[PDB]
Amino acid sequence: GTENLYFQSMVTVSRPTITDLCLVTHDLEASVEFYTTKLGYTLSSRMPGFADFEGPGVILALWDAQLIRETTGVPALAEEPSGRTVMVAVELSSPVEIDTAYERLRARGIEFYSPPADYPWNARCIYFPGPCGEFWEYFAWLEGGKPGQLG
Amino acid sequence: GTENLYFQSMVTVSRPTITDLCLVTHDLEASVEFYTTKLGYTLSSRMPGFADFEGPGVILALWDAQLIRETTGVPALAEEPSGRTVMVAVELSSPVEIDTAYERLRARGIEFYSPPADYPWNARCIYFPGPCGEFWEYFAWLEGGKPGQLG
Repeated sequence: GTENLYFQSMVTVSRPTITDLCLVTHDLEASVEFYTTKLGYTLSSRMPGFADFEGPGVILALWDAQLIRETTGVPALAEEPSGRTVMVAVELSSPVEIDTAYERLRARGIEFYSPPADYPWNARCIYFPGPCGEFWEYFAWLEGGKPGQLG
Repeated sequence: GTENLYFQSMVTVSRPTITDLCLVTHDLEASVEFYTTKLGYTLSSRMPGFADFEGPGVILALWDAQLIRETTGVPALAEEPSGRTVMVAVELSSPVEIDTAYERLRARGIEFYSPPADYPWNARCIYFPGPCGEFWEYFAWLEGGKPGQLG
């Protein structure tokens, strides 16, 4: 009984809490320009080849690929990727808000892969590329909410 | 005065709130195995070529590259990337906790680029690749805290 309590303690894997999402850039200043002027992020800090933005929530950051290689030895992508590498998703509170966001973002020069549409996973979504190989999704659940939830 | 209040309303860019981080995978089941068994994430939902994990905080998700292309037209990377494409960062509460996390993770088969070290940006960090082109950073600030903060 006591040994079991010890066993349970030792084998539990504690899940980490992601605090910062750091995109790999090849042109920091152009990236900073995009997230600030197009998406409304505010600069919080700067270091060599690095900038990040204010919270709340996950901290969005940018770090030059060459600097990552040189300072950490992590082999960050040498050049701009040949396709999209990661997705950053923003849940909105209603499908109709998606169309509003689309028009505001499009007016600021955001280029979308398609106009707003309903998708087979029960969400209304829009998708756009950012300058660090990522794409962004704004989504809102249609009636019935999120499908596929496990029980 | 009234016109100015209207102007300020219209030109403010509202910053989005990232709710989900979705990695692009080429082998969903192997990815699911990594995040669950090595990092302690728990499955929350599944859809075709898709799985995500339980909160709190940002929701970690995985989505097959081929399915993204087919269902959204977003040109997700065709194959495994030639280098690291994005960084997921986990802030810990002290430098000494970094060395503890390193030993626990290493014991579970996480492969690190280097053992724990102090870096020139005033943090003690460890870095490891994941199966979706990303790498992970666990970091904790040394005495004096985060450098480069803007005023």
